[PDB]
Amino acid sequence: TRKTYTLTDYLKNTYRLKLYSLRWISDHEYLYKQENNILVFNAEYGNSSVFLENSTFDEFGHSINDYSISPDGQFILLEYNYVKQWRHSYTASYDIYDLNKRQLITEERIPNNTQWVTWSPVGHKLAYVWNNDIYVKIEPNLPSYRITWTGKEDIIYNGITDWVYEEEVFSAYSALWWSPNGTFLAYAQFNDTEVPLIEYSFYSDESLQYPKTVRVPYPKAGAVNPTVKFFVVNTDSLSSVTNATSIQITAPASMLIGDHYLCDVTWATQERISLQWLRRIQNYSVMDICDYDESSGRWNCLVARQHIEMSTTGWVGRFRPSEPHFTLDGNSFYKIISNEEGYRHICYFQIDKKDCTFITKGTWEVIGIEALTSDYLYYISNEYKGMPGGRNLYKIQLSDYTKVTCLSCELNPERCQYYSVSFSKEAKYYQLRCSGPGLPLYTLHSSVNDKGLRVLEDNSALDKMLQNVQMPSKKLDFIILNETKFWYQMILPPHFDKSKKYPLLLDVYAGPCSQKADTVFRLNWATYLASTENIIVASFDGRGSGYQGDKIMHAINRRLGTFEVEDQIEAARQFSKMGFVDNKRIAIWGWSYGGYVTSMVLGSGSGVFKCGIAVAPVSRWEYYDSVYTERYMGLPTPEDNLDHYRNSTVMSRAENFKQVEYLLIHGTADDNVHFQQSAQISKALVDVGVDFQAMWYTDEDHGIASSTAHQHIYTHMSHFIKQCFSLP
Amino acid sequence: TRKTYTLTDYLKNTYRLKLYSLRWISDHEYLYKQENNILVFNAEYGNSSVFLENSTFDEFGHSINDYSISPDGQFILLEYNYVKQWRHSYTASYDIYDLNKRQLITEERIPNNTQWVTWSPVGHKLAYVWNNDIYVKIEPNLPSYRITWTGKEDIIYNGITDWVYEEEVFSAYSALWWSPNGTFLAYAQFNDTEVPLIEYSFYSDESLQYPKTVRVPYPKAGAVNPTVKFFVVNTDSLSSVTNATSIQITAPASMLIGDHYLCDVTWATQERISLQWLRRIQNYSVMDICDYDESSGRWNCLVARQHIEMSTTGWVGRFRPSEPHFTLDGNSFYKIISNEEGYRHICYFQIDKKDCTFITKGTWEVIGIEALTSDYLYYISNEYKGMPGGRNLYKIQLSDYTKVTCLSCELNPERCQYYSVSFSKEAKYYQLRCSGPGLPLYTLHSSVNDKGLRVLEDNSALDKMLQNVQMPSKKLDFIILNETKFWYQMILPPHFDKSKKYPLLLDVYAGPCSQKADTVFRLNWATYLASTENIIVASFDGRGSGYQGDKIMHAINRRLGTFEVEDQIEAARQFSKMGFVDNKRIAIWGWSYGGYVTSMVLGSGSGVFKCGIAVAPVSRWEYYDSVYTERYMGLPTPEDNLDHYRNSTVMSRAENFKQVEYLLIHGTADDNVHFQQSAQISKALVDVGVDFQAMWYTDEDHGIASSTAHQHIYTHMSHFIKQCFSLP
Ligand SMILES: *[C@](O)(c1nnc(C(C)(C)C)o1)[C@@H]1C[C@H](F)CN1C(=O)CNC(C)(C)CO
Ligand SMILES: *[C@](O)(c1nnc(C(C)(C)C)o1)[C@@H]1C[C@H](F)CN1C(=O)CNC(C)(C)CO
Repeated sequence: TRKTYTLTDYLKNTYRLKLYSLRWISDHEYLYKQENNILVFNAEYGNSSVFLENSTFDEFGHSINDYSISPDGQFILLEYNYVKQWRHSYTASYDIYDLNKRQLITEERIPNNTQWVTWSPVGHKLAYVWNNDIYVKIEPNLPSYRITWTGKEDIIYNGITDWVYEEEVFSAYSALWWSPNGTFLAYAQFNDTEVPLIEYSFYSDESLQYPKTVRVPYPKAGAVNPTVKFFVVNTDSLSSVTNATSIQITAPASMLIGDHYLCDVTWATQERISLQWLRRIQNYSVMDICDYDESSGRWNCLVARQHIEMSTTGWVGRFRPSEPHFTLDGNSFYKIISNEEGYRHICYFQIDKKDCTFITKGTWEVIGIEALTSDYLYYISNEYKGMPGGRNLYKIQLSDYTKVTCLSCELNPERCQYYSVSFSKEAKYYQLRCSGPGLPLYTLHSSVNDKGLRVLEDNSALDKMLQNVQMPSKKLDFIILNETKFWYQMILPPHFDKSKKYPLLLDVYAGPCSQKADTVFRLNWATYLASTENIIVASFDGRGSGYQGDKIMHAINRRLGTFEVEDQIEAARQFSKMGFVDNKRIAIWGWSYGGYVTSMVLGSGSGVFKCGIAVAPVSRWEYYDSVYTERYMGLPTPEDNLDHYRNSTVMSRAENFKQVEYLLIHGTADDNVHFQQSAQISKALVDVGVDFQAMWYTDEDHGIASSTAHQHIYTHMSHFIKQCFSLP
Repeated sequence: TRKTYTLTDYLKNTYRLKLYSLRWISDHEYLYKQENNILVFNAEYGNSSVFLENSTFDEFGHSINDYSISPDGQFILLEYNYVKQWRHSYTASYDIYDLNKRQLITEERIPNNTQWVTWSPVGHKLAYVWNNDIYVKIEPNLPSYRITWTGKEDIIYNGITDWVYEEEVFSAYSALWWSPNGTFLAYAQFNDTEVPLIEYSFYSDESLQYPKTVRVPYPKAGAVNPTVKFFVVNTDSLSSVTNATSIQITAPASMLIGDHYLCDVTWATQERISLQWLRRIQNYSVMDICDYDESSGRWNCLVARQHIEMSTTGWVGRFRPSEPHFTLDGNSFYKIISNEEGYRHICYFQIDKKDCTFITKGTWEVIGIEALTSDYLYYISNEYKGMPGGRNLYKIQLSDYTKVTCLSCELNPERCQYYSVSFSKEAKYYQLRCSGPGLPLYTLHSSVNDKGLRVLEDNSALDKMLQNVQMPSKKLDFIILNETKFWYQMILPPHFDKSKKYPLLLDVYAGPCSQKADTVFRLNWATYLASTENIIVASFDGRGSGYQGDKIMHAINRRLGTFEVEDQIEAARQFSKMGFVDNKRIAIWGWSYGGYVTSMVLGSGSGVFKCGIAVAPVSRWEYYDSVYTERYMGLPTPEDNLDHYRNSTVMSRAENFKQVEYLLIHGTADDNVHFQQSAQISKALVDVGVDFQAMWYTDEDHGIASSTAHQHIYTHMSHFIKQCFSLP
């Protein structure tokens, strides 16, 4: 009777989920765009004003990609001519509009092709990288002090990371951290010189007579890693006549003995900074706290203020040693680390005392520290109801670690179980982002007493619509293995009738510290598979997953492609027997790492899976980047972990692919997971004689995100599924 | 009740077709392998002795790829460590074995990596190329004299051709030529300095961590072509003076005005040589005839011995100007050219007279000249029975051109309609090679009387096995269009019932001067398709095809992607009318040029075809080599033929693929028809949202000939056809 959620309704967005993005400018005011017109809001009463009429640059001349208003607000950065690079980088052109004299500054502007630009944390100082060199501008109109002169495309990187640091280390192109008030501009420096390059044809338009060869400095497992350096410079003291002096802050002694990385930078006080260094063998990292010696002009870091973070069960941190959170005075910070039972809780640190006193504990973890006042530390965790897939805001009274208060748990247990937050300047007010299991709910709150000012968004619209369409249902339950529970979720169809046999598709990622089984609400391909194709889509976080302790997450240390593969199978099998699933119709697909698990599984021999799609998979580990791979796999050497590197390969299981219908997809311009990886699978599948399906995607990346290529890649996949499950 | 000719039978070569490849080493003795051991047959009697016992090179310690015995029968060149490259090029290791002292020359040895070798056509001189440089050896066991010191990788080629000459002109790697008695050594030299480079990647073996990039000098339509220079060195005068000297021969100035190519190099006497020059605009070529001047020491080419050959309807020659065959005294030659009617025939030339005289004429074409003795000239043509898809040896008397005898026609008329021959050194003997339409037959004959000596291979053994298998039949008739008849051929299933409707797969090539319709017996994929899946398989030689006159071949000059396409469709429409063709099941599939027409045909919007397959097709002409693309397309400039270039891509007919089922397949290391070509097709379909089937082939070339891939590509295609025709 009622329509179902169709693939068309997905690739098109017939049903758009409402958000509420606001940016706190003061400790009680945030900006919010509404109808291209940016308004300013008073978090208390909720009144607002037209900060910037949507018509202001009604004849700017260019399409304005994005805007950043200077800390004090006396200016508003203007981004255009945007051109995406990797996951976080891009080059764009800017323009600064003096929000006072209503003038689009013109004397001395930011060069075209600017790699990254940033205001100071206070006032209106700008900082930007162009041609790999850092430039500073005290005034929007005044020329700019070229801080560095080593910039040289693909070799030296000042203030911007390289391929590897941007992806696997700083999840950002940027690499320069202003100081609190904007006196010191710190910045990292990367020298890719002896780093091997990955090279791939790019075919551009249809007119490019000869395909171009994209060549990026990218280190693969065991390769030659990029070098790094940290410098700091006083922005207040820069001669227009002379060249800045950036004072280097060398890495420690245990860190310089071998290949290393700069894993995290954080300012403590207007004169103190803390640096965390990670060893190429990522089970050891050291945080330095450098103070500024007014006299010497240099920066000193008293080893008696040095701290160590290591691991005997695996690597350090979740994906990287967590960042610290200093007190106002800077004599102590709070930092998330794993206790002696393998969980990650919050630890209290005296900058010059060797031991840290955890303020939380239990068989749950801390997702992240979100706010630190003098009486409270607010954080997000999955403590509530013992479900690792739900997150909630809490606050612990710094003066009495037993007076914890969950500010979100009971807000609406039915609709909400997964929270995210935003705190204004001095954590005066805060917005709670409820993203599931029910439709998203955005609400603003105040710290003084945790009173719920008002509701900013409730997707009522969406809601009203979705009641005319048979949406699927979700079940988050679990299974006990070895007395340990591993969670899973199933997207069930409408009218799901347990007296029947529904084919099932296992949705897998199964990477390290991943979590595919949670409480969030989603409008995705599966919503369609479940709703229109009556296909149960599962997902399972088994040995390997995170947010549940090291015993599980580290379970795969050095053994990638083992237990997490075997555990996917297990759940399947177990599912395979629940009466409502048709064990002659069980598929499994994956993207990225999932594609890798999807592949390793289809090549397992389990005869549990009929078919399977692997998108942008990883064939073997020696083909991936160093930082990620080695973190979990170690070094590709006989003296280290070559056998498992060699054992972990998809290729060596090619012949087992004979008992499964398989589909391979990759985007020829993938800079993350090289086409080279699938390209290597298929050749192996051809030499053993297994027939299978394949499809490449010209010039698409690890995202196959271009619109047309997106609608096409799903349209192709569904067809592959329906054919496998024999659906009309 | 007998089994059919199955797909496996095709891939596994179960029904082996025999043959008899021999190499004349004299006027009465030829060499043949006969169970691993070169024998020496005597044509006059057939008796025979072991020339090279198979168990000779047993303790060699390498797998020999081929042997080359020196003209005098005094040595033998063992070739090993074979390493292919392009169509014909390849690199190897060599070793000479002194047949007489039955020993293996160990001093002054041929360099590993020799790109080319060649015995002098008399005695035992050796000239090999190694590192783009020529080297001569008067004695197998003495040092080499270097002939050229300009050799340089990917820049200057001496004695070997670059990519475009190796494929589109000479059809061979070797770019040197020995004089009749091997006193001189002529050789072309190529300079691809400013020739762009095609850059594709080669993933290698699974152990290659980083993908290699193949970069090769390749001139695409319109781009910068490689220039050429010709020289001749006297090999006998190397032992007396110092360094060697090479006398250069420069192309006539009618060529020097612009870009030009060297298309032919034919020695006429001991001191007379002909060269043929074609202009980048291949519709006008010239032939210089050059003598060796003993008093100047240089090569003199009298302009009065200059011959022009041009076409006003198209280009010159089938693919390139045909070659001459001089009479002993090198004062006159015979050469196939296009008469006044437009048919290719043997004209008679007096080196210093500009008008030649045809010695054959009519509405058929002489295929090639096979031998020229003092009394007769021998040629192959498709005259017999006015069947163009035919081939027969003919004899013409030089004293009386009215006295023509067809030496093969009536030998066995039902079994043999496609001949090919191999004359002895002076033409005293010859071997005819029946290639169909019955099973291939090889006989031997005496020239003096044209009486058949004996039978070499009659494939009786294969004929027995086949009695016990459902083989498909072949019909070769024609249809009529605009008064002109266009020949076709169908492969028909066993027990073909013209009262039934059979599904039809159109096999196509359509390239200019292509002949897909003929009387040749073959055991290929179609065999299986007709013998196992009861699918009628046809091919059509329409406008553009050759061997029927320039009025049919030159029909598409400057207009590729039109007539030959519009026609292939009509033929489908002609076939369906016949009444045993399932209009609902008609598919087309090509490869290379064919692949291009297949693709054009499905976007045609002709609603004629259901599904189709295009292996390694050309998508647009500007992505293809200049020598070939420009020969039928002109130059992609607006002053020339740009309009039709842009007006004949597959990419623009993307929206029309919606009405059919596509399947694009391409090797990723296709140096000939780059991957670039399908990657632009897919991207063009994906952009209009057209679903299709793809399948790439890691490191396969334009021949996807890898044993496993060969078996893979055909198995995968088989399935596509099956479902396309839901047989199953
Ligand atoms: C792959 O797993 C990948 N790419 N993006 C993603 C998610 C997390 C699904 C968005 O997964 C790819 C292949 C390896 F498995 C690791 N990897 C990465 O992209 C690594 N990148 C992050 C997101 C883990 C951190 O840079
Ligand atoms: C394509 O036609 C091709 N390559 N090999 C072959 C056959 C003869 C089927 C084995 O077809 C390809 C694309 C263009 F049509 C031209 N071309 C060539 O390889 C070059 N054409 C020749 C064969 C006339 C010269 O090498």
